Amino acid sequence: FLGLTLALSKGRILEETMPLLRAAGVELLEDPEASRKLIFPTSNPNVRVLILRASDVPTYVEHGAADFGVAGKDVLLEHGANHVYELLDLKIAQCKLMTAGVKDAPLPNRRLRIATKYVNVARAYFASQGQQVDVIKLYGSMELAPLVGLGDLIVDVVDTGNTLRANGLEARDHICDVSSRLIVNQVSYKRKFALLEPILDSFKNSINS
Amino acid sequence: FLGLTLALSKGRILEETMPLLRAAGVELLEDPEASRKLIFPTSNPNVRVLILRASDVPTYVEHGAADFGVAGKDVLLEHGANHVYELLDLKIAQCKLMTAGVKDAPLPNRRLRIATKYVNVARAYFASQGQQVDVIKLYGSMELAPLVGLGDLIVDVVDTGNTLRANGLEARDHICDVSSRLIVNQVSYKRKFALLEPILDSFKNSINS
Repeated sequence: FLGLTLALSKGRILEETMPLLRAAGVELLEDPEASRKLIFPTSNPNVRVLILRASDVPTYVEHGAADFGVAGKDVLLEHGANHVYELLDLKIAQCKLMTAGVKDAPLPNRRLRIATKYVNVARAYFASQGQQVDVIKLYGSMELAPLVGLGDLIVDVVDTGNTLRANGLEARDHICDVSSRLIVNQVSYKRKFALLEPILDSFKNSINS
Repeated sequence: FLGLTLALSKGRILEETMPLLRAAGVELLEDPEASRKLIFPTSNPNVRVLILRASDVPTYVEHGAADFGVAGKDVLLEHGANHVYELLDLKIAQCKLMTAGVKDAPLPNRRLRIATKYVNVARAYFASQGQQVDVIKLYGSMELAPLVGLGDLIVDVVDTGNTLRANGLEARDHICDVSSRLIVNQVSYKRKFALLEPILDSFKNSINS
Protein backbone atom coordinates (compact mmCIF):
# COMPACT_ATOMS: atom_id res chain seq x y z
CA PHE A 1 0.00 0.00 0.00
CA LEU A 2 1.68 3.17 -1.31
CA GLY A 3 -0.86 5.73 -0.04
CA LEU A 4 -1.55 7.34 3.32
CA THR A 5 -2.80 5.46 6.38
CA LEU A 6 -4.90 7.56 8.79
CA ALA A 7 -5.29 6.50 12.44
CA LEU A 8 -8.61 7.40 14.10
CA SER A 9 -10.54 6.22 17.16
CA LYS A 10 -14.25 5.49 17.73
CA GLY A 11 -16.92 7.80 19.15
CA ARG A 12 -16.56 11.57 19.14
CA ILE A 13 -13.18 11.67 17.35
CA LEU A 14 -14.48 9.62 14.40
CA GLU A 15 -17.82 11.48 14.37
CA GLU A 16 -16.20 14.94 14.38
CA THR A 17 -13.31 14.05 12.01
CA MET A 18 -15.60 12.74 9.23
CA PRO A 19 -16.80 16.23 8.12
CA LEU A 20 -13.18 17.41 7.86
CA LEU A 21 -12.33 14.30 5.80
CA ARG A 22 -15.45 14.82 3.65
CA ALA A 23 -14.40 18.38 2.75
CA ALA A 24 -10.97 16.94 1.79
CA GLY A 25 -12.46 14.31 -0.59
CA VAL A 26 -12.18 11.37 1.79
CA GLU A 27 -15.22 9.36 2.85
CA LEU A 28 -15.53 6.02 4.58
CA LEU A 29 -17.51 3.40 2.64
CA GLU A 30 -19.19 1.90 5.73
CA ASP A 31 -19.68 2.58 9.43
CA PRO A 32 -16.52 1.34 11.17
CA GLU A 33 -18.36 1.20 14.53
CA ALA A 34 -20.40 -1.74 13.11
CA SER A 35 -17.54 -3.74 11.50
CA ARG A 36 -14.91 -6.37 12.34
CA LYS A 37 -12.64 -4.99 9.60
CA LEU A 38 -9.49 -3.36 10.97
CA ILE A 39 -8.31 -1.41 7.93
CA PHE A 40 -11.02 0.52 6.06
CA PRO A 41 -10.87 1.79 2.46
CA THR A 42 -12.21 5.25 1.56
CA SER A 43 -13.61 7.09 -1.46
CA ASN A 44 -9.98 8.08 -2.10
CA PRO A 45 -7.90 5.04 -3.16
CA ASN A 46 -4.75 6.81 -1.78
CA VAL A 47 -6.16 6.87 1.79
CA ARG A 48 -7.11 4.09 4.18
CA VAL A 49 -8.28 4.33 7.79
CA LEU A 50 -7.36 2.45 10.95
CA ILE A 51 -9.78 2.46 13.87
CA LEU A 52 -7.71 2.20 17.01
CA ARG A 53 -8.12 2.70 20.74
CA ALA A 54 -7.44 6.40 21.48
CA SER A 55 -4.29 5.54 23.51
CA ASP A 56 -2.77 3.61 20.58
CA VAL A 57 -3.07 6.41 17.97
CA PRO A 58 0.26 8.11 18.89
CA THR A 59 1.96 4.68 18.95
CA TYR A 60 0.89 3.74 15.40
CA VAL A 61 1.79 7.22 14.05
CA GLU A 62 5.16 7.32 15.89
CA HIS A 63 6.19 3.93 14.48
CA GLY A 64 4.98 4.75 10.95
CA ALA A 65 2.32 1.99 10.92
CA ALA A 66 0.00 4.96 10.26
CA ASP A 67 1.34 8.02 8.42
CA PHE A 68 -0.91 10.45 10.29
CA GLY A 69 -3.67 10.44 12.85
CA VAL A 70 -6.11 12.23 15.06
CA ALA A 71 -5.27 11.99 18.76
CA GLY A 72 -6.60 13.81 21.81
CA LYS A 73 -4.17 16.19 23.55
CA ASP A 74 -4.71 14.17 26.74
CA VAL A 75 -3.33 11.02 25.02
CA LEU A 76 -0.42 12.98 23.49
CA LEU A 77 0.61 14.52 26.79
CA GLU A 78 0.49 11.13 28.51
CA HIS A 79 2.18 9.15 25.72
CA GLY A 80 4.70 11.84 24.79
CA ALA A 81 4.69 13.74 21.49
CA ASN A 82 8.48 14.07 20.97
CA HIS A 83 8.50 11.53 18.06
CA VAL A 84 5.61 12.81 15.98
CA TYR A 85 4.83 16.30 14.68
CA GLU A 86 1.67 17.96 15.92
CA LEU A 87 0.52 20.01 12.90
CA LEU A 88 -3.02 21.20 13.76
CA ASP A 89 -5.33 21.79 16.66
CA LEU A 90 -8.58 20.53 15.11
CA LYS A 91 -10.72 21.98 17.95
CA ILE A 92 -12.80 18.77 18.09
CA ALA A 93 -13.82 16.51 20.97
CA GLN A 94 -13.05 19.40 23.32
CA CYS A 95 -12.87 18.59 27.07
CA LYS A 96 -10.76 19.29 30.16
CA LEU A 97 -8.18 17.33 32.09
CA MET A 98 -9.16 17.84 35.75
CA THR A 99 -8.63 16.54 39.24
CA ALA A 100 -11.67 15.33 41.14
CA GLY A 101 -12.69 13.75 44.44
CA VAL A 102 -15.64 13.06 46.70
CA LYS A 103 -17.76 16.18 47.09
CA ASP A 104 -16.67 18.28 50.13
CA ALA A 105 -14.18 15.59 51.30
CA PRO A 106 -11.09 17.06 52.98
CA LEU A 107 -7.64 16.22 51.56
CA PRO A 108 -5.48 14.05 53.85
CA ASN A 109 -2.36 15.39 55.54
CA ARG A 110 0.11 13.15 53.72
CA ARG A 111 1.45 12.34 50.25
CA LEU A 112 -1.68 12.18 48.07
CA ARG A 113 -2.56 9.02 46.11
CA ILE A 114 -3.82 9.81 42.60
CA ALA A 115 -5.83 7.09 40.82
CA THR A 116 -5.68 7.68 37.07
CA LYS A 117 -4.93 6.45 33.57
CA TYR A 118 -2.91 9.64 33.12
CA VAL A 119 0.04 8.81 35.42
CA ASN A 120 2.51 11.12 33.67
CA VAL A 121 0.09 14.07 33.46
CA ALA A 122 -0.87 13.54 37.12
CA ARG A 123 2.75 13.59 38.34
CA ALA A 124 3.59 16.65 36.22
CA TYR A 125 0.50 18.63 37.25
CA PHE A 126 0.93 17.92 40.97
CA ALA A 127 4.66 18.71 40.67
CA SER A 128 3.63 22.18 39.37
CA GLN A 129 1.49 22.51 42.54
CA GLY A 130 4.52 21.73 44.74
CA GLN A 131 3.43 18.14 45.42
CA GLN A 132 5.13 14.82 45.01
CA VAL A 133 2.30 12.29 44.70
CA ASP A 134 1.80 8.54 44.57
CA VAL A 135 -0.03 7.42 41.44
CA ILE A 136 -2.23 4.33 41.07
CA LYS A 137 -2.43 3.34 37.38
CA LEU A 138 -5.96 2.48 36.29
CA TYR A 139 -7.36 1.60 32.86
CA GLY A 140 -10.93 2.86 33.26
CA SER A 141 -13.96 3.88 35.31
CA MET A 142 -11.88 6.43 37.29
CA GLU A 143 -15.05 7.77 39.00
CA LEU A 144 -15.27 4.62 41.20
CA ALA A 145 -11.82 4.97 42.79
CA PRO A 146 -12.53 7.72 45.37
CA LEU A 147 -15.82 6.01 46.41
CA VAL A 148 -14.04 2.82 47.55
CA GLY A 149 -10.96 4.60 48.98
CA LEU A 150 -8.58 3.85 46.12
CA GLY A 151 -6.67 7.11 45.93
CA ASP A 152 -7.57 10.51 47.34
CA LEU A 153 -8.13 12.10 43.94
CA ILE A 154 -8.47 11.08 40.33
CA VAL A 155 -7.22 12.76 37.19
CA ASP A 156 -9.51 12.34 34.18
CA VAL A 157 -11.00 13.98 31.13
CA VAL A 158 -14.22 15.85 31.95
CA ASP A 159 -16.69 17.27 29.40
CA THR A 160 -20.11 17.88 31.01
CA GLY A 161 -19.25 16.77 34.56
CA ASN A 162 -22.36 14.54 34.70
CA THR A 163 -20.55 11.27 35.43
CA LEU A 164 -18.70 13.01 38.27
CA ARG A 165 -21.90 14.59 39.66
CA ALA A 166 -23.87 11.30 39.32
CA ASN A 167 -21.27 9.61 41.52
CA GLY A 168 -21.06 12.30 44.26
CA LEU A 169 -17.74 13.64 42.97
CA GLU A 170 -16.79 17.20 42.10
CA ALA A 171 -13.95 18.59 40.00
CA ARG A 172 -11.29 20.19 42.23
CA ASP A 173 -8.75 21.65 39.75
CA HIS A 174 -8.65 22.39 36.01
CA ILE A 175 -5.39 21.01 34.58
CA CYS A 176 -5.67 22.00 30.92
CA ASP A 177 -8.03 22.08 28.00
CA VAL A 178 -7.98 19.14 25.66
CA SER A 179 -8.84 18.85 22.00
CA SER A 180 -8.02 16.48 19.20
CA ARG A 181 -4.86 17.15 17.18
CA LEU A 182 -3.57 16.15 13.78
CA ILE A 183 -0.26 14.31 14.22
CA VAL A 184 2.11 13.07 11.49
CA ASN A 185 4.93 10.52 11.44
CA GLN A 186 8.19 12.45 11.05
CA VAL A 187 9.38 10.38 8.04
CA SER A 188 5.97 10.25 6.31
CA TYR A 189 5.89 14.07 6.55
CA LYS A 190 9.08 14.21 4.44
CA ARG A 191 8.52 11.20 2.15
CA LYS A 192 4.78 11.55 1.44
CA PHE A 193 4.33 15.34 1.65
CA ALA A 194 2.68 15.57 -1.80
CA LEU A 195 -0.12 13.25 -0.62
CA LEU A 196 -0.44 14.89 2.83
CA GLU A 197 -0.27 18.56 1.86
CA PRO A 198 -3.68 18.95 0.17
CA ILE A 199 -5.43 17.04 2.99
CA LEU A 200 -3.56 19.15 5.59
CA ASP A 201 -4.47 22.35 3.71
CA SER A 202 -8.14 21.29 3.51
CA PHE A 203 -8.24 20.59 7.25
CA LYS A 204 -6.67 23.97 7.98
CA ASN A 205 -9.22 25.69 5.73
CA SER A 206 -12.11 23.77 7.38
CA ILE A 207 -11.06 24.56 10.96
CA ASN A 208 -10.83 28.31 10.08
CA SER A 209 -14.69 28.37 10.13
CA PHE B 1 -19.46 -0.70 54.53
CA LEU B 2 -18.31 -3.51 56.85
CA GLY B 3 -18.84 -6.47 54.49
CA LEU B 4 -16.88 -7.90 51.58
CA THR B 5 -16.32 -6.11 48.27
CA LEU B 6 -15.91 -8.44 45.26
CA ALA B 7 -14.15 -7.19 42.10
CA LEU B 8 -15.39 -8.69 38.81
CA SER B 9 -15.17 -7.73 35.13
CA LYS B 10 -17.75 -7.82 32.30
CA GLY B 11 -18.33 -10.55 29.72
CA ARG B 12 -17.22 -14.13 30.26
CA ILE B 13 -15.79 -13.61 33.77
CA LEU B 14 -19.07 -12.15 35.08
CA GLU B 15 -21.16 -14.71 33.17
CA GLU B 16 -19.17 -17.70 34.45
CA THR B 17 -18.70 -16.38 38.02
CA MET B 18 -22.44 -15.85 38.64
CA PRO B 19 -23.24 -19.60 39.03
CA LEU B 20 -20.44 -19.94 41.60
CA LEU B 21 -21.80 -16.90 43.47
CA ARG B 22 -25.35 -18.29 43.23
CA ALA B 23 -24.32 -21.58 44.87
CA ALA B 24 -22.69 -19.48 47.65
CA GLY B 25 -25.89 -17.47 48.35
CA VAL B 26 -24.85 -14.35 46.43
CA GLU B 27 -26.91 -13.00 43.54
CA LEU B 28 -26.82 -9.69 41.74
CA LEU B 29 -30.10 -7.76 41.80
CA GLU B 30 -29.76 -6.43 38.22
CA ASP B 31 -27.65 -6.90 35.10
CA PRO B 32 -24.49 -4.83 35.64
CA GLU B 33 -23.79 -4.84 31.86
CA ALA B 34 -26.87 -2.57 31.45
CA SER B 35 -26.20 -0.11 34.33
CA ARG B 36 -24.30 3.11 35.11
CA LYS B 37 -24.01 2.06 38.76
CA LEU B 38 -20.44 1.30 39.81
CA ILE B 39 -21.02 -0.57 43.06
CA PHE B 40 -23.77 -3.21 42.97
CA PRO B 41 -25.63 -4.70 45.97
CA THR B 42 -26.41 -8.44 46.10
CA SER B 43 -28.93 -10.78 47.71
CA ASN B 44 -26.40 -10.98 50.57
CA PRO B 45 -26.19 -7.64 52.44
CA ASN B 46 -22.58 -8.53 53.49
CA VAL B 47 -21.39 -8.62 49.85
CA ARG B 48 -21.22 -5.95 47.17
CA VAL B 49 -19.79 -6.14 43.66
CA LEU B 50 -17.54 -3.85 41.63
CA ILE B 51 -17.52 -4.18 37.85
CA LEU B 52 -14.06 -3.21 36.69
CA ARG B 53 -11.93 -3.48 33.58
CA ALA B 54 -10.11 -6.86 33.74
CA SER B 55 -6.69 -5.15 34.06
CA ASP B 56 -7.83 -3.16 37.13
CA VAL B 57 -9.05 -6.16 39.19
CA PRO B 58 -5.60 -6.98 40.71
CA THR B 59 -5.08 -3.27 41.44
CA TYR B 60 -8.31 -2.88 43.45
CA VAL B 61 -7.69 -6.16 45.34
CA GLU B 62 -4.01 -5.35 46.03
CA HIS B 63 -4.89 -1.94 47.50
CA GLY B 64 -7.81 -3.30 49.55
CA ALA B 65 -10.44 -1.22 47.68
CA ALA B 66 -11.91 -4.68 46.98
CA ASP B 67 -11.37 -7.50 49.49
CA PHE B 68 -11.33 -10.21 46.83
CA GLY B 69 -11.79 -10.63 43.11
CA VAL B 70 -11.82 -12.73 40.02
CA ALA B 71 -8.93 -12.01 37.65
CA GLY B 72 -7.60 -13.83 34.61
CA LYS B 73 -4.16 -15.45 34.97
CA ASP B 74 -3.03 -13.35 32.00
CA VAL B 75 -3.79 -10.12 33.93
CA LEU B 76 -2.13 -11.48 37.10
CA LEU B 77 1.06 -12.48 35.31
CA GLU B 78 1.27 -9.08 33.64
CA HIS B 79 0.34 -7.01 36.70
CA GLY B 80 2.25 -9.12 39.21
CA ALA B 81 0.61 -11.24 41.92
CA ASN B 82 3.18 -10.74 44.72
CA HIS B 83 0.80 -8.51 46.78
CA VAL B 84 -2.37 -10.56 46.69
CA TYR B 85 -2.98 -14.24 47.50
CA GLU B 86 -4.18 -16.47 44.69
CA LEU B 87 -6.47 -18.96 46.47
CA LEU B 88 -8.30 -20.85 43.69
CA ASP B 89 -8.08 -21.70 40.04
CA LEU B 90 -11.75 -21.35 39.11
CA LYS B 91 -11.25 -23.01 35.69
CA ILE B 92 -13.43 -20.35 34.01
CA ALA B 93 -12.91 -18.15 30.96
CA GLN B 94 -10.21 -20.59 29.85
CA CYS B 95 -7.91 -19.46 26.99
CA LYS B 96 -4.24 -19.42 25.97
CA LEU B 97 -1.55 -16.76 25.93
CA MET B 98 0.13 -17.19 22.52
CA THR B 99 2.41 -15.52 20.04
CA ALA B 100 1.06 -14.88 16.56
CA GLY B 101 2.01 -13.31 13.24
CA VAL B 102 1.07 -13.13 9.58
CA LYS B 103 0.44 -16.61 8.21
CA ASP B 104 3.63 -18.15 6.70
CA ALA B 105 5.61 -14.88 7.13
CA PRO B 106 9.30 -15.47 7.89
CA LEU B 107 10.80 -13.99 11.08
CA PRO B 108 13.34 -11.21 10.48
CA ASN B 109 17.04 -11.66 11.23
CA ARG B 110 17.23 -9.08 14.01
CA ARG B 111 15.87 -8.27 17.47
CA LEU B 112 12.14 -9.00 17.19
CA ARG B 113 9.54 -6.29 17.90
CA ILE B 114 6.58 -7.63 19.90
CA ALA B 115 3.35 -5.59 19.80
CA THR B 116 1.25 -6.43 22.85
CA LYS B 117 -0.66 -5.35 25.94
CA TYR B 118 1.29 -8.03 27.80
CA VAL B 119 4.73 -6.37 27.80
CA ASN B 120 6.01 -8.20 30.90
CA VAL B 121 4.74 -11.62 29.79
CA ALA B 122 6.19 -11.02 26.30
CA ARG B 123 9.67 -10.16 27.63
CA ALA B 124 9.67 -13.11 30.05
CA TYR B 125 8.45 -15.65 27.47
CA PHE B 126 10.94 -14.56 24.80
CA ALA B 127 13.72 -14.50 27.43
CA SER B 128 12.92 -18.21 28.08
CA GLN B 129 13.38 -18.76 24.30
CA GLY B 130 16.85 -17.14 24.43
CA GLN B 131 15.64 -13.85 22.93
CA GLN B 132 15.90 -10.28 24.05
CA VAL B 133 13.02 -8.48 22.31
CA ASP B 134 11.72 -4.97 21.78
CA VAL B 135 8.14 -4.54 22.98
CA ILE B 136 5.57 -2.08 21.64
CA LYS B 137 2.88 -1.46 24.29
CA LEU B 138 -0.63 -1.51 22.86
CA TYR B 139 -4.01 -1.25 24.57
CA GLY B 140 -6.15 -3.25 22.13
CA SER B 141 -6.89 -4.77 18.72
CA MET B 142 -3.52 -6.61 18.69
CA GLU B 143 -4.51 -8.48 15.49
CA LEU B 144 -4.01 -5.29 13.40
CA ALA B 145 -0.36 -4.73 14.35
CA PRO B 146 1.35 -7.35 12.13
CA LEU B 147 -0.85 -6.36 9.12
CA VAL B 148 0.48 -2.75 9.09
CA GLY B 149 4.07 -3.67 10.05
CA LEU B 150 3.88 -2.64 13.71
CA GLY B 151 5.93 -5.38 15.31
CA ASP B 152 6.91 -8.77 13.94
CA LEU B 153 4.72 -10.72 16.34
CA ILE B 154 1.98 -10.10 18.85
CA VAL B 155 1.33 -11.70 22.20
CA ASP B 156 -2.36 -12.06 23.07
CA VAL B 157 -5.01 -14.23 24.64
CA VAL B 158 -6.48 -16.71 22.14
CA ASP B 159 -9.59 -18.86 22.68
CA THR B 160 -11.01 -20.10 19.34
CA GLY B 161 -8.39 -18.54 17.04
CA ASN B 162 -11.13 -17.06 14.80
CA THR B 163 -10.06 -13.41 15.10
CA LEU B 164 -6.51 -14.45 14.21
CA ARG B 165 -7.67 -16.60 11.25
CA ALA B 166 -10.10 -13.89 10.01
CA ASN B 167 -7.16 -11.47 9.79
CA GLY B 168 -4.68 -13.81 8.02
CA LEU B 169 -2.70 -14.47 11.21
CA GLU B 170 -1.73 -17.79 12.77
CA ALA B 171 -0.61 -18.66 16.28
CA ARG B 172 3.13 -19.43 16.36
CA ASP B 173 3.80 -20.47 19.98
CA HIS B 174 1.71 -21.47 23.01
CA ILE B 175 2.92 -19.51 26.04
CA CYS B 176 0.65 -20.83 28.79
CA ASP B 177 -2.93 -21.68 29.59
CA VAL B 178 -5.02 -19.00 31.19
CA SER B 179 -8.01 -19.21 33.46
CA SER B 180 -9.69 -16.95 35.96
CA ARG B 181 -8.45 -17.06 39.55
CA LEU B 182 -9.84 -16.07 42.92
CA ILE B 183 -7.51 -13.50 44.50
CA VAL B 184 -7.74 -11.98 48.00
CA ASN B 185 -6.24 -8.87 49.60
CA GLN B 186 -3.62 -10.04 52.10
CA VAL B 187 -5.08 -8.00 55.01
CA SER B 188 -8.74 -8.78 54.21
CA TYR B 189 -7.78 -12.49 54.28
CA LYS B 190 -6.69 -12.08 57.92
CA ARG B 191 -9.22 -9.47 59.11
CA LYS B 192 -12.38 -10.72 57.34
CA PHE B 193 -11.73 -14.47 57.21
CA ALA B 194 -15.07 -15.36 58.87
CA LEU B 195 -16.95 -13.65 56.01
CA LEU B 196 -14.65 -15.02 53.27
CA GLU B 197 -14.30 -18.63 54.42
CA PRO B 198 -17.81 -19.91 53.63
CA ILE B 199 -17.78 -18.23 50.19
CA LEU B 200 -14.29 -19.65 49.52
CA ASP B 201 -15.42 -23.11 50.67
CA SER B 202 -18.52 -22.92 48.44
CA PHE B 203 -16.41 -21.97 45.42
CA LYS B 204 -14.01 -24.83 46.12
CA ASN B 205 -16.94 -27.26 46.39
CA SER B 206 -18.50 -25.92 43.16
CA ILE B 207 -15.29 -26.16 41.10
CA ASN B 208 -14.82 -29.81 42.23
CA SER B 209 -17.66 -30.74 39.78
